Formats: sequence, C-alpha cells, structure tokens
Amino acid sequence: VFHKIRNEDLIFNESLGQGTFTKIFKGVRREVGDYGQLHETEVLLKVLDKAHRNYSESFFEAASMMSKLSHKHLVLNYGVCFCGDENILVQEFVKFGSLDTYLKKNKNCINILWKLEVAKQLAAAMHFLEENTLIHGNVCAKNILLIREEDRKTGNPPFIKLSDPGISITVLPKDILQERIPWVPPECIENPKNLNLATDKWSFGTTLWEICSGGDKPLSALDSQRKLQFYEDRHQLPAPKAAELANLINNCMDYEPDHRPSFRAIIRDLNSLF
Ligand SMILES: O=c1cc(-c2ccccc2)nc2c(-c3ccccc3)c(C(F)(F)F)[nH]n12
Repeated sequence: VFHKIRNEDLIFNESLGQGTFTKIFKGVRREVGDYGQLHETEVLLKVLDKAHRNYSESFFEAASMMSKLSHKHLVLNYGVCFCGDENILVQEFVKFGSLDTYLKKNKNCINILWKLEVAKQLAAAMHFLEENTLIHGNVCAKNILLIREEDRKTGNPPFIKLSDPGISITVLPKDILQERIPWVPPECIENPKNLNLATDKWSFGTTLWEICSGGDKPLSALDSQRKLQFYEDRHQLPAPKAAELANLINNCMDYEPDHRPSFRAIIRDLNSLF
C-alpha cells in the first residue's frame, strides 16, 4: 500500500521529459517533516498518460515492488497523489537528473575512474536486488539519477540512485520492446515472459556501454527491423572508446541467459581492473 499525498499539498512545475506512456514533472510537496517542521520539498512527479489508463496496474506495481525495499542506491518513493482521476507517483527529486544526459553534457570532464565508481554503485544496487530476487527489468542510463557530483575538494565521488522500471515489458507493445533493443535482451524479444533476473544482467551490460560511451545510445542508427537483425545475427556491441570495461560489457551481454555472471562476480571484476 502506498502513502496518500493530498493534491492540495502538491504543486506541479516544469516538465522534465517523458517515459513510456508517462510524463515527468518537477514539483513541490508541502509536508510535515522531522520535529514537526513544515517543509516545501522538491519532488519528482510521474503522470500516467490518460490515454493509457489500461497500464495503471503495471505503472504502480513498478514503483510498489521497489518501495518495499530500502537501499542507499534506490530512489525513494513518497506515495501516490490520486489527484482526482489521475494516476500519479510522487518520488524523490534527484538533484542532477539522468545519468545519460549528464554523461553527454560532461563527456570531456569525466574519466574512467568516475565511470568505474558509478558502475560499481549500480552493480551494488543490482546485487542487492538479486539477493532479494527482485527483477527490475528496465536498467538503463536514463533511469539512473545523479544525487551528487564528484567533489575533489573532499574526495567525495559521484553518487547515483536507480529509479523504478516503469510499465513492465511483459505488458508493453512489441514495437516498444523492439525499440528498446539492446537494453531488452534477446530472449525477451523472443518472448517478454522470459523476463528473469538474467534480464537485468544483460541490461546492466548495455548500461555500462552507455556509461563508457559518454551518453551515446547503442545501435541508435538502427531502426527496429535492423535492431531485430542485430540479434538474429547474434552481434555484440562495439567496444566503447573507453574500452576498459568492454570485456565486462560483452560477458554481461551473453546471448545465453544462464551464463550471465552473478552481480557478485560482476562487482569482483569491477574491483579487479586496478
Ligand atoms: O529526480 C529526477 C530529477 C531529474 C532532473 C531533471 C532535470 C534536471 C535535474 C534533475 N530528472 C529525473 C527523471 C527523469 C526525467 C526525464 C527523463 C528521464 C528521467 C527521473 C525519473 F525518475 F523519471 F527517472 N527522476 N528525475
């Protein structure tokens, strides 16, 4: 069950972008906080499209399943608004936003050690999810959010959190899944019901490719039919320019799901690049 937040206590401000069948807004929540102090808290508001109310169950289940776990690398859910007839999630506002946009804007000021640290953090989150046998199912750089920048003065590294997967690929139209190649693994293009913990290992590889490519999108030049051929011919992504993690990427993006390494093994390999 989700906490109910009064429409009166929520103000919607700027549009930040779109998810699958969703609109994303920054907003403010008036709330009673610690010691009874009133706060006006920045929040991230996800609104399900009114034309896609058919997906409301999966929209809310995506956030609900992750809200029953607590972890430093997982975005906090605050509740739902209900907001009349609207379907709205209220979650933590992460100051610097999506990692994919951040990587692009700061491509020249981000070295391999920065990318390694963020990769280790993501793998930590995914290992926590694996230990809890919780499938995410939509790991990608768009869904990783940067809480804090590197601060060389105090030696603080960047710090990320993983947001919820949104509507599940087990219910999305096939065309959307094909557009999501190569984050959606080949067995899920074959059948979305093959969604498995092994799915997230494959998607983690694709996300690491994003992190190493300064925010490029793999296979973006390929339309959906060519993305299908990419899997039919069993291709692998090119090594990123920052090729230090190329081997780890391809080992995660194993066409055999049962052979993808555990996130424990992934974390050990990330720690071994030294
Ligand atoms: O907390 C935030 C904070 C910001 C954000 C956006 C712009 C500037 C600073 C922060 N942007 C997002 C998004 C987002 C927004 C548009 C497209 C993809 C992701 C998510 C979501 F949860 F949706 F992943 N949270 N978030």
